[PDB]
Amino acid sequence: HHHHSSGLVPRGSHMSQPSILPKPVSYTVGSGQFVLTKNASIFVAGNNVGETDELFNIGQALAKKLNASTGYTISVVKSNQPTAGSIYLTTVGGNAALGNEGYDLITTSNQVTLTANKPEGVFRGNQTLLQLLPAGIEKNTVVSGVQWVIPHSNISDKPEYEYRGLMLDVARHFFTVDEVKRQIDLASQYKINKFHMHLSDDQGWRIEIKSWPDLIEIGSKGQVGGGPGGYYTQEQFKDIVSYAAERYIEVIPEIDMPGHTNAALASYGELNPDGKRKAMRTDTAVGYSTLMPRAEITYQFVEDVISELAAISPSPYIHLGGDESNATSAADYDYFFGRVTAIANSYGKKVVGWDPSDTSSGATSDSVLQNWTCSASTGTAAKAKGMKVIVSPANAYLDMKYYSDSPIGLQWRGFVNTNRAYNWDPTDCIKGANIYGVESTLWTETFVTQDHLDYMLYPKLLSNAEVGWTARGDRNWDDFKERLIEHTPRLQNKGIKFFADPIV
Ligand SMILES: CC1=N[C@@H]2[C@@H](O)[C@@H](O)[C@@H](CO)O[C@@H]2S1
Repeated sequence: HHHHSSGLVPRGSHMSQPSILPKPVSYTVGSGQFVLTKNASIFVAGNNVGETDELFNIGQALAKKLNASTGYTISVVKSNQPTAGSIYLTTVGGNAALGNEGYDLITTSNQVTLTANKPEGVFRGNQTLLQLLPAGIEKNTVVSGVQWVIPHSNISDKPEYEYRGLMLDVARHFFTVDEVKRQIDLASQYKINKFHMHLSDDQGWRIEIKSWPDLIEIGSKGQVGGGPGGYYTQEQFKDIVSYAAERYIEVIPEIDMPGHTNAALASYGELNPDGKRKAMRTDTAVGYSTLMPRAEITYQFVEDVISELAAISPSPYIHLGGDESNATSAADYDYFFGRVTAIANSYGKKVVGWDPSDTSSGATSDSVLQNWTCSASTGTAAKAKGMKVIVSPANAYLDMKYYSDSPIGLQWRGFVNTNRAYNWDPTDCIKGANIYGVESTLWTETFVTQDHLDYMLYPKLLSNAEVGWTARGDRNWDDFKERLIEHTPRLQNKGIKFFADPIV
């Protein structure tokens, strides 16, 4: 038999017809179609009144999306007696083998029925439902001249990995609450279920800490390149968390330590050996900054930050970073990371950290390694300690240029086009580990605007999202590529300023 790899498309990027992404476990089409009309209602039914109430909220979210493009006013009804032309969302009799995020979605001529184990699975299934309707449905304004049909069809689905995340760096360049909400919203439509906020680094500190107010008053006032910066009040952070929660997305906040700490060091002189504030940094260098590993003030500072962040962050996880501590000795890093892990645990939080943080003698089996290096020896400690691992290889470093000539992006992990972002498996990055999942990382050294974020995340994130969701045996670039071409109008309709990748 004959095989080949994909080259660029001759003559440029290519960028009744559903466009499901990620690919679901099964999808069959039968004869006939359901028509969504102005008289349609969404019926919801759970196993008890509490669950029905949660489903009702999910139903309202769905109705909102449908109404924006159809111009209809679909409303939601708590009833297990749906009428012809209804969408029906239920958790009664879910197939347990599909787990918390799984669902069946069956469309007949008279009814769309989504059957899940949990409200969360109804939400994920609703993302598929939106992809079964014609392109145009994802418009934010009313679309005319399109019949709102769904083919008679049967889908069963569930994720391969539990953790399927996106990280946004808001330290290097700041993005507004609206901008962040939008990225969370867009990601949610592709079954991304985790959002990691990189809230602090050398060039900026982005979260209000009431006990150390100069973190904002001084530390938030810039960013890479000398723009004005910005920050989230604790109320704004809670608002982001709440917005993500409506989409069954866990928010994991990161305060990077002991390295990548210049913004803190520029805010409080007492955090430095000479007692003087550091000058703020607006360049893109890394690895030079450190907290004082052997000063108690450092641990008081960390505790105050953790105390305030834990109070406003319901995720059982806090990310404490631990990357590129090149100004911290191995011995001091081991000690520091163990101490701050003990502090986080005292505040009821489990710690996530970049490699090599798993090597700290203070880690526990509840700690999580974010494995970015993906080398033969990375996460040896994590594996021995029974720690879950989140993988972020080059293929998930979405800040990398698509190509040599990309106008934005970095290239220290090489180039990452849409094909590279697809053609990998988590088991490639680490062997013999409990792989919790995947996280796509959008660092922002070179991204200033929302358009830059869109360009780099789309279509790259779509590839990563499928790697997290779809089983490896069902993934195939030639298949995905053609599906992505089909999906293109939907990206346009959502107002996403994606890159028309010539490999698609
Ligand atoms: C673990 C991370 N540490 C660094 C980040 O702060 C960014 O500079 C990123 C850019 O790709 O590079 C490395 S990867």
